[PDB]
Formats: sequence, C-alpha cells, structure tokens
Amino acid sequence: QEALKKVDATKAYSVEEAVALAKDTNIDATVEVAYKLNVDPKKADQQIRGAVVLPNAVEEVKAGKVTYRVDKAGNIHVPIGKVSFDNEKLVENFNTINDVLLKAKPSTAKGQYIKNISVTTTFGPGIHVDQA
RNA sequence: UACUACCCUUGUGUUAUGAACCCUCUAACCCGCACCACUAAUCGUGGUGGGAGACAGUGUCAGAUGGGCAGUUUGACUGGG
Ligand SMILES: [Mg+2]
Ligand SMILES: [Mg+2]
Ligand SMILES: [Mg+2]
Ligand SMILES: [Mg+2]
Ligand SMILES: [Mg+2]
Repeated sequence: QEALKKVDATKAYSVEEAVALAKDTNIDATVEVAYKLNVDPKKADQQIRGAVVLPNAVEEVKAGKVTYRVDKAGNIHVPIGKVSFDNEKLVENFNTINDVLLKAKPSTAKGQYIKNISVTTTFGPGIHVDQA
C-alpha cells in the first residue's frame, strides 16, 4: 500500500534518482518511461512511432527491441527493462529512449513538446521528472 | 480480465478568477424634507436628524422617434399655360 505513498509526487527526480527508487517501488517489474506530449495524437503527421533496442534479426528480435508509438491520448510510454537491471544501465536505457524520442521530433511542435514526463513499473507508482 | 501507472471522453466538487442578473448595505451623489448657526434672509453655505441611494442627475457614445424647428428641391417642348 505504502509504495504509492513513499514516492515524492511533489519533486522532479533526476534520471538517476528515478531509476534508483524504481528498484524499491516494486514490492519483478518492467520499468516504464512515459511522456505525455503537446502534439496532436489524432493526426497522421504526428503519429510518433518506432522501436529501439535496450542494450542492457538477433540485433533486434533478440537484443530486446521495445516498440514506442503514441496513442490517441497523447501518452507514449515504453518499457526500459526490469527493476533487477543495474541502475546506471537504466540511465543508459533512458538515454537511448530520450535521445531517440527527442530526435524523432515532429517539426511542427510547439514551444513545449513534453507536457508531462514520468516513470513507473509493472507495480511502480508515478515518478514525475523534469527532463534531466 | 488481476494489479501498476501514462492517461483520455463525460459530469460532481474545492479554490482562484472573469462576466451577466436579483436583492442587502451604507460611506459617494441627491432631497422645491425638518431643526440649529452664519442671520434681521422661504436664497445660499455648513452642522445634526430623516428619506432615498450607488439609482437618479450630469458628461461622452450609440439606437428609435421627431415638420416642434431649420435649410432646400419640386424638368423642358408647347399656336398662352
Ligand atoms: Mg416646484
Ligand atoms: Mg419646412
Ligand atoms: Mg441658399
Ligand atoms: Mg414651360
Ligand atoms: Mg398650348
């Protein structure tokens, strides 16, 4: 019950803090990056989509290719591996995800591109962050 | 299908805000209401009560009405016109 309470909903944890406490907030569980976007998810020009390997078709099918694709809700969220993975390796996984998602930008975006941003797991409560 | 969150439509609430509308207040404005003083003054200015009251009045802007008023128009040909 109290795993939903221990997490500091007020604070924007760093990537490192987030992946570290993701190990705790499980009571096994796949960690999950989540963006809520400023784009229009209901138009073809902004249907963000793709797939990328977690380093932590053997290069794709076996190496741990996780797919990302934004839903109609504007919420694109992707697995980045289990809580039993090393936390700096989770930082590397999120580096992969964040870099590829930011560099896959629809050029017609607005002043803000990420409305909200957070982490969860298969039993992870929300861990909101501020892109750093 | 459990459960975690990213959440999305729909409609309930708290709070902060913005408008419209009704009532209530009085402290602005007003009283060809009373009393006091200036003061011998049916003026006026103040003071004290009472009444109305953020209306009215006044200013600006706009719409309707407007011979009450004003300025003007109201052809030529043509066996007169
Ligand atoms: Mg009279
Ligand atoms: Mg006339
Ligand atoms: Mg003249
Ligand atoms: Mg004539
Ligand atoms: Mg004639």
